[PDB]
Amino acid sequence: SPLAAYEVDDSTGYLTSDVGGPIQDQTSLKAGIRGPTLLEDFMFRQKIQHFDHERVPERAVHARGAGAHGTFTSYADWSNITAASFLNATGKQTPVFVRFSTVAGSRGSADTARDVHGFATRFYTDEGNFDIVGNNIPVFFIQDAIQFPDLIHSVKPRPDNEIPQAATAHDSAWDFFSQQPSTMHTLFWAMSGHGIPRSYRHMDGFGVHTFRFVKDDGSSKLIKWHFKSRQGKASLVWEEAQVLSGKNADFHRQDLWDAIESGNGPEWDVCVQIVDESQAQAFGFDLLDPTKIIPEEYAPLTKLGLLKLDRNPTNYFAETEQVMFQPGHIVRGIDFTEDPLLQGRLFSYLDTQLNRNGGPNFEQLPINMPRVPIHNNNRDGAGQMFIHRNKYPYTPNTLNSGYPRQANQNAGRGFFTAPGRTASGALVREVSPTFNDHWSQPRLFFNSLTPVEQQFLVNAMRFAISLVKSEEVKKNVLTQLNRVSHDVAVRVAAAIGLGAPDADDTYYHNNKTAGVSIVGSGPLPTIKTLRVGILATTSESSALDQAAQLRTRLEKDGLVVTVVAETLREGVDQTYSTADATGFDGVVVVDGAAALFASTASSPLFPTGRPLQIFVDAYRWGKPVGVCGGKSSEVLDAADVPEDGDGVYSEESVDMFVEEFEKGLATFRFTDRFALD
Amino acid sequence: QSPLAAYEVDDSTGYLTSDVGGPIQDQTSLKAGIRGPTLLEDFMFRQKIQHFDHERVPERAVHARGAGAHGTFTSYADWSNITAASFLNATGKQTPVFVRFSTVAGSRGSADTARDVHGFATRFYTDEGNFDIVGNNIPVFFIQDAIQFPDLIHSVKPRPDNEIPQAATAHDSAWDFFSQQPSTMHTLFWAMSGHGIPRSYRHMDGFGVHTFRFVKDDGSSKLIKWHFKSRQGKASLVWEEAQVLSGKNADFHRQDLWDAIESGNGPEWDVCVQIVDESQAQAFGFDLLDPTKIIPEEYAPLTKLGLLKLDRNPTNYFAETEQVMFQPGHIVRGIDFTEDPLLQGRLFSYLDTQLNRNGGPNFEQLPINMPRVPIHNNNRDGAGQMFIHRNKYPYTPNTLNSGYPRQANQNAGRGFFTAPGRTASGALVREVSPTFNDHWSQPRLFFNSLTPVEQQFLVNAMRFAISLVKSEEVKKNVLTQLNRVSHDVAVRVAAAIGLGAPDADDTYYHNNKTAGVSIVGSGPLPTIKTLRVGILATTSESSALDQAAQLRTRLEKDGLVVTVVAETLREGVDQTYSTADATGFDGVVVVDGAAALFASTASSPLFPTGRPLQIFVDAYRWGKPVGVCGGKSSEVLDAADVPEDGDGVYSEESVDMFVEEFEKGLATFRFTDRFALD
Amino acid sequence: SPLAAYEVDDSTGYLTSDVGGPIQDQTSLKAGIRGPTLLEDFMFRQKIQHFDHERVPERAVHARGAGAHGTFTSYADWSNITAASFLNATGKQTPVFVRFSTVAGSRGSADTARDVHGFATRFYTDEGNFDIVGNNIPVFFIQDAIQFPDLIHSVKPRPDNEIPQAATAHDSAWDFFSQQPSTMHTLFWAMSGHGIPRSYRHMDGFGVHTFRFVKDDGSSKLIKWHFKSRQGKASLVWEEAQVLSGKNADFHRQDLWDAIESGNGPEWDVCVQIVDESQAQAFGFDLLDPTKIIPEEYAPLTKLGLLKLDRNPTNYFA
Ligand code: HEM
Ligand code: HEM
Ligand code: HEM
Ligand SMILES: [Ca+2]
Ligand SMILES: [Ca+2]
Ligand SMILES: [Ca+2]
Ligand SMILES: [Ca+2]
Ligand SMILES: [Ca+2]
Ligand SMILES: [Ca+2]
Ligand SMILES: [Ca+2]
Repeated sequence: SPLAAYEVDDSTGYLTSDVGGPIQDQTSLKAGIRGPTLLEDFMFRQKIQHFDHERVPERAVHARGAGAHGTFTSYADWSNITAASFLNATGKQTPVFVRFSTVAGSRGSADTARDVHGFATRFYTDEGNFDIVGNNIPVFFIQDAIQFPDLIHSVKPRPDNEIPQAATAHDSAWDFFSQQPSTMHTLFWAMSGHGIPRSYRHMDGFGVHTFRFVKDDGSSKLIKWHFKSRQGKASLVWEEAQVLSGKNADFHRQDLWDAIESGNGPEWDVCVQIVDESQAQAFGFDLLDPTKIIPEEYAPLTKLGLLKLDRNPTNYFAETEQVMFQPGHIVRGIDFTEDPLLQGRLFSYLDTQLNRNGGPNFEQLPINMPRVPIHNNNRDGAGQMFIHRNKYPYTPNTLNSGYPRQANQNAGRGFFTAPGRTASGALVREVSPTFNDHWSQPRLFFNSLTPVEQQFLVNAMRFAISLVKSEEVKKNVLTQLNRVSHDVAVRVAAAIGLGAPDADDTYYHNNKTAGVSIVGSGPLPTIKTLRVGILATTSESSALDQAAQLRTRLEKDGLVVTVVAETLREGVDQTYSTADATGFDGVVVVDGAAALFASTASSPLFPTGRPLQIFVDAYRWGKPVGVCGGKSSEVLDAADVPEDGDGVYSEESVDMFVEEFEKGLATFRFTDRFALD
Repeated sequence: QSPLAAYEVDDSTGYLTSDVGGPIQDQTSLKAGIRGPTLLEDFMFRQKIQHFDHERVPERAVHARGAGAHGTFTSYADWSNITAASFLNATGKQTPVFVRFSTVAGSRGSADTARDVHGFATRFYTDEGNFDIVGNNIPVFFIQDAIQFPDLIHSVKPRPDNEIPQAATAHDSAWDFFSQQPSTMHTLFWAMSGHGIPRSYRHMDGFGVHTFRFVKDDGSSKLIKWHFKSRQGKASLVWEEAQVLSGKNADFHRQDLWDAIESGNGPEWDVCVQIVDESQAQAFGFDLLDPTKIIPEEYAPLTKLGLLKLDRNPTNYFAETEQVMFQPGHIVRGIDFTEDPLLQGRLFSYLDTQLNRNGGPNFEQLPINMPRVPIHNNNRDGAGQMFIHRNKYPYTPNTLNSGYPRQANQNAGRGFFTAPGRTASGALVREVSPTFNDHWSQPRLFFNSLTPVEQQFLVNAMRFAISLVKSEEVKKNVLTQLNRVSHDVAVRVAAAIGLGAPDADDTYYHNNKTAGVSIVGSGPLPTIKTLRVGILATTSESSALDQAAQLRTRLEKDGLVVTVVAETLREGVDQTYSTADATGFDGVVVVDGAAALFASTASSPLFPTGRPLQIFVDAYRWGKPVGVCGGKSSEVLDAADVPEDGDGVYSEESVDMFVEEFEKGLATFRFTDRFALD
Repeated sequence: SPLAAYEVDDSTGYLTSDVGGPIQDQTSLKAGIRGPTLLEDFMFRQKIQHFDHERVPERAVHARGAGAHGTFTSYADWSNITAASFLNATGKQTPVFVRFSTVAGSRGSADTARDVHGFATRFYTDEGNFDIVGNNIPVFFIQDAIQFPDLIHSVKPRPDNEIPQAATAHDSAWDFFSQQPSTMHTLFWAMSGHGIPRSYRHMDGFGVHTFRFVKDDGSSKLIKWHFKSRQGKASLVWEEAQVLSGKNADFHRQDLWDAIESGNGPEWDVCVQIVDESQAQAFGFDLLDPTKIIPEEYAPLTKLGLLKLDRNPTNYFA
């Protein structure tokens, strides 16, 4: 409804051309009933021309994504730290649109690739659109925007054959990573569970760069943006993510869409670290360096307000595909820093919309329009929608009484550059030596994961680097990993038949920081929307009765229940043929269905062994699993699952089963099922 | 104008903002120190300059030079008896219009008063969809098949090695094409007449050119020609006037239209048709599918359908005039195409060319292109998509959107439908109908139907144009074609270029004439409102200014645009001699108090030597009503070598008597006895 | 001939599609001799699509202009003041392309409007393309690039009716000039004969901005570019310019084209003023200010080499 003024209703009426002439569109005009098609058929040509021209260029990066409408609510009057109008009163509401994405894949690539993820937020503020174009990882691969095409060429498919679409699993990517050691920190994040988040709702957003908050009095503070998920942090496991990339390439957009439709619209606390201008070089690194975090121990998070996504788009193309974010969409109360990565982005996002939109009036697209008046002397250009009344669009003028008026620090609530900002020195294409430690923070991150988490990251690196054909690249990779951790280099090297180089302890240390572990972030604060697959059978009325009883008690607590059986009927959502363990956060077998789990079981209605495969996959990927009804050992023995296993449930009582199982869904993953080196 | 009103942006108050509503400045770049380099992070600089860098769109492939205005069409009757068309279905029914007038060959910025064919494109924003009649001021076209359009247009546009010259009809390639493609002769004769240099957009007619069909709700059809007949009357420039006006005021026609509308003198046309039976396609001595032919009015009279009035200027020229995208494909139920091969191919071109101009497929969403009725269709996405479509099942046939939108056809939904009587029979051919082969009779009919002096103006336009052709061989080929229309024309043209005309070839010669194609013959203007009177005065004689004031009052009440001219501006003086020229006026009056300025000793640092007399003598030589108000009128006329007995020369002591006579002169408009004949 | 590798010859042969299929292009394919045109007529659609898409956007400024090929010849080894390879040896030749232009008018506006004029030179150097994008007047209207759209909106036609095409003869232009006094120096040049030059060949070219010459040792000097006409300076008179705008809108492009075809290819001495970094504020104004000239009495011209235009284009558009 925030874009209701642009909506077109086709629930009634006769087909028209784009100029409102009623027409047909089902049969071409022909010279006789078996004749050739006539050039004078305007109905044909106008419809096919539109179809022919439907597609626009995909985004150069973050081509794969999904968006939703929502509201931002301020917790306070933040005048004391920023002039930003959207933050100036307790409870002040501002409409938002968010797009989540992967980075490397083209617009049809699977959601559950291993990748960095985007988290872009537009605030339609009463002083203009403000965009925070962030990622789910707080540090970037590179220290200077000029290097972005080198990064993205190296991670994107090899340009002779456009193979492979596995961003982190080919020679060219590891060549870049190993020759550009700045990459180590973001690389360690991408090789962790942060590279395969369970959903958009179960990851954070980060501005990455230091920005400024600027008060009306002109004073400034340095800030980092942190959008902290109220759903909690969760990952897939790789073995799961690969299958899910085939069974459901749309998994993350469907999870978000379903959460909003079910009234479970995801929430983030929008937070900042605030530090003084004097602390730019005080934390043992440069706040202008986007490869570095400020440990929460040095600067705590201040909660500014609530971000809630609660409305799906009406038309995906018009809203999600066409949304054009820019870090240059800035408001009074915010300013840039001399982060050489941020500095260059400001150019890129204004320029790239010419490519996507095919013309300069992209801010006039409904999704890009602000919610306040526009007063400027911008004119003409392809696709001009506005009819400007002012016939003297120049400053300075008298013929339009000197309107529009210049807005600045002192008049018209103008944007203004933080007036304490200076530059001094040579005009240089030189890197600050303050940027030169590429390895300490990667080690900080690694140090801050749990032992099983550390194993998962080593395993992601073993997987990816084992696919690199070049022996010289694999050696260069072990040289860089070794500068972060000798142990990581030895464990990765073991997988690929190379020796790790000798320990180089220059950057080694045992410092740790809170808030970067997924496994370590404890049970989820809510299980609403989590997916329970109930494996039943049509062959036993009592199996369906057990399933209906389990459904009622699970749905009461807001879980999404799928009853699976051989065929569809009342109370069965999916067939075994379409069901998979990647479809569920937990799997329950009703003991009336135990016959389906025998090695002997066979049906033309589903692939050999499908019922037991769903159970075994779910167990092996660490999910809560169990048998409800009391007769558990036929199913558990066929699955090779121990009855006494953590996150393995066997109860006769539906009530006791669900109370135990719901604890399992909160735990989310049972990490004792994964081997350690 | 719902879509146009909704998109209007008022900047009469407020602080400068970005396109996303963030208040900003735009006067100083952000720099690393007061004498420092400009910063990349200056988003205010880049958004403003990016917009500026992208302001321009491709000009139209043809008709690039033009001007537009809003108005209203009012039907005179319920025309159900001849057409299903909803805009014509009731007495007094009003439909908003937008019209764009144009030249053909010139680029943007080329002068209005080039010798050229002119566009007259009319959009009817009807209650059953937008209906465009994309016409010209000349009722016949150069060529008989749309596939030839790039050949014609390459030949008339500047030579592509050096892009010289801008003069469409005055270079080798144009005459090469005309002489090798004899279909061109009829349109060529029109463009070489006064129709090539109209006095204004308001003083020319509009023509559909092609035969179209009127289709009734019973499926029956008739063949029609569109004629928009000026209520201002037909009038031309003279060539030497046009050439000077091209330099003094390249915006003459757009300014004339703008000024007429602002003054409450919005131009009008009777929208008319010739209506003939399908059985008459080949009855009139030529093929109605041939766009090089008119139906003589003597064979098929004009029926007045309604009133076209232009009465509102655009708010933003670029957004409305430059972006308006006309299409003969914009047709409504009750109208149908014919198998005219020129029309047939147009239908493809205008849909395709808007992709070039707009840079994307959503050009019908621009406010000027939008309809005034709801749009229901399954067209989706594309660059610049401005709609948010609620229907998530945009396919036919569907159940998931309850089968909407519904198909519209002859039976239901007031669907467009092809005239059900239309058939095709025969081989699939790239062959020209032999019924199209007479390229010379109608050019001769047109030539025959002009007055003797009008024939001289046409001979003289060809003498001018053909004399600039460098190729002797192209000039000979031209005489060969002209000779097939009229031996006399070929003899008279040949004299100017030092060649002999070929021997008479009487195959296509005849003495038939037709009413309604002559300008010189069309009689006095039915109104003199908007016509321009230059009063030549002096600041050096209070009596000269009083005379000019008394004339101004007396002429302005009759709706004439009066310019008092003197050495310097003051109260009552609109213009200096320095900026004034005879091309700025329809009539020129000298007040006898100004007599002293019309001598040969003359001279002022405030205007070129001889300017005041040059304005009067140019006015006389170009056929305009000219006169002296005073009583020493005797004298000044002698200075100018202008005879007092002269038709359209005035000489009256009384202001009241001077004006009465002078105003008859303005209606006569041109005094053609001032032009030498062969 | 410097672009000979890209030339297409149609002095012989049979008509083909863009993919080399021999075709015809004079009659549409119809369902019978008096029939409607067929959609399957690919000869028609490929030809008319090309025609329909011939036009590109005109330049936002300097839309009206004309170009020619030529040669630049260095008079010396300029190592002493610049590392620039095209200046590194006596007699070193570099191909050039030059375009001359007005500023305000659209691409079919008369050459002889009163206006500033463009003089844009490309040196196709052995160390890359070097462009000097200059005007025939050495000073600009405005002191900051962010003001360009204000200047150009004010001098271009009024945007309600696109009237008038006379850059310097309407309210908005004079409103801008009177509110933005920086415009006075360029305005005086545009109101002199410099606003209506006799030809592109009878005007000079100016870089306008102070640039730097940088030696291979890293030392720098401040320079102004001055292209000095070997044909001499000449103007029209205004009344003449106005008539010529109607009688021959192509007058300057024709003058240039004819001079080249007659073997009178126009020449300029490419010159610089060279001053020290320390003199940025020494001449009574700031060298960073593009509304100011360095008087020749303060800094004489140095001749660097010869610019000669001697070859017309083959295809104007391309
Ligand atoms: C901190 C580093 C970065 C972050 C967090 C980031 C984030 C993002 C995100 C989230 C998107 C997708 C926005 C959407 O969903 O529509 C995006 C797109 C894009 N980014 Fe960045 N980015 C970063 C660095 C860069 C750099 C250094 C460049 C270029 C120099 C760049 C150029 C682009 C381009 C061209 C697009 C496509 C934008 C569009 O089509 O609208 N990014 N980025
Ligand atoms: C009876 C013959 C014709 C008439 C009366 C005619 C009339 C016109 C008019 C008045 C315009 C200007 C519309 C405006 O003001 O925006 C125009 C534009 C155009 N015409 Fe035609 N025309 C004719 C034949 C053709 C043919 C045969 C072709 C191509 C095969 C053609 C292609 C075009 C194109 C490409 C444009 C530019 C359209 C645009 O950019 O909107 N015309 N024509
Ligand atoms: C000393 C000041 C300037 C001079 C001498 C100058 C000169 C020129 C010339 C000669 C051209 C035409 C080049 C050609 O023949 O193709 C041109 C085009 C252009 N100028 Fe400038 N100019 C100046 C300042 C500016 C400024 C301040 C801006 C914008 C911030 C600007 C933007 C442009 C644009 C957009 C074009 C069209 C370029 C193209 O389409 O290729 N100019 N200028
Ligand atoms: Ca590779
Ligand atoms: Ca994990
Ligand atoms: Ca494009
Ligand atoms: Ca020629
Ligand atoms: Ca039909
Ligand atoms: Ca003005
Ligand atoms: Ca002079």
